[PDB]
Amino acid sequence: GSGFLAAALERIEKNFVITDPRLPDNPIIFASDSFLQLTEYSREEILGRNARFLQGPETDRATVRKIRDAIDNQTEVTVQLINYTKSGKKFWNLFHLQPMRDQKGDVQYFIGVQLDGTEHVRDAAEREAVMLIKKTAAEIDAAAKLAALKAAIEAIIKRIEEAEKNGDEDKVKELREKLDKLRRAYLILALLIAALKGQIEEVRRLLEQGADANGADGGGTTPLHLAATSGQLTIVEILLRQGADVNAADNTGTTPLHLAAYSGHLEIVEVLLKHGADVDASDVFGYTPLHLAAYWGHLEIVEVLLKNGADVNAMDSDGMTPLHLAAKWGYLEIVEVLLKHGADVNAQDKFGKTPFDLAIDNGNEDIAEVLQKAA
Ligand SMILES: Cc1cc2nc3c(=O)[nH]c(=O)nc-3n(C[C@H](O)[C@H](O)[C@H](O)COP(=O)(O)O)c2cc1C
Ligand SMILES: [Mg+2]
Repeated sequence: GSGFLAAALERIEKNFVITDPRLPDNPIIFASDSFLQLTEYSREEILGRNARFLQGPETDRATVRKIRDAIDNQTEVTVQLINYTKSGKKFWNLFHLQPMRDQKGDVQYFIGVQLDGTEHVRDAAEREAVMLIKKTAAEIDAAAKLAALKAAIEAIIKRIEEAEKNGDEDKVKELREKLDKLRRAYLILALLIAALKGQIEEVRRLLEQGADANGADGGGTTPLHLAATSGQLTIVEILLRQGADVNAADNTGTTPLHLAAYSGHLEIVEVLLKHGADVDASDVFGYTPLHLAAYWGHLEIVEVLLKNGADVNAMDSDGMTPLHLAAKWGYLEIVEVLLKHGADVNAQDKFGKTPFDLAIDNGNEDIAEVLQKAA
């Protein structure tokens, strides 16, 4: 167990567990009440155990290895697998692993969100749920991050009272300069969470009280990046009125407009471009918002992005255009709309591949046909 996490994450009420990778076998150190309900095991029967108890016979051993690979490689993963309750009642798990990292970027804990379904969901319904569990794990991370900052404040306030009572002014002078940075950072994260959760009055209040509208976490995330990812037009507009940088880039070169194209929030994209967003801004991998629109199945956003200056033949780090990503993931309607707006069918990726090659390689037999016909 762990009393620190217990306090911060007690209000979430979604199925999730936190595990300690520093202890043998990554045991569960916190389990939500919703998880406890879903699985039927008590908190005592769960804590200190590796979460593989939920596994059973109809559980795809190949999908389980995808999770071992993600834990081992310390990356996030979203999979769908059959899980079993304490009783033996089978149920579908849309599972999301997310490493909890510190400011130096090192893993501290693992977050595991579970979304119970009666059947293996697919296509737009899978994408709708995957976006939602990703947003849940993002909030569990921020809830712990804020709780950690609150704790540091109460701790230095405690040290301040002792040093004041000890006479020692040199210590108080020195402690107050550290507190003045914890307070500084607390409001930066308070505003980052307010945009993420869509709390319009919290956003106005913090900015009204002095919060920097461009204050970013250690990773480069500004409130405008989180408001864009969430689908909060009002907060976006409030942040842009209060002079926020519409072309801000995080440690990964991602701009609010990349996150708006990835999340499928059409209205936000239009407002960001209406305020000076670079339609051809490229992240560390070379993806422009057009590449993110194409890979994620956002039909509507591509038509708007191209109308503002998007290069329909943009090359990511592996020489792939939007016309490539459309055919690899088998989104039929997307390849048609992309090719319509003059996209190169004979475009050379790193392996010299063209849309048709990545369509026959991935089994998409309809797509590969509306490529040799549509050429
Ligand atoms: C935070 C966290 C939550 C987990 N939740 C589940 C879960 O809901 N269901 C499941 O079957 N495995 C879950 N796992 C994965 C397993 O614990 C384990 O990593 C997996 O079975 C692969 O490793 P193994 O082959 O040693 O079992 C979770 C792991 C972590 C890190
Ligand atoms: Mg494990």
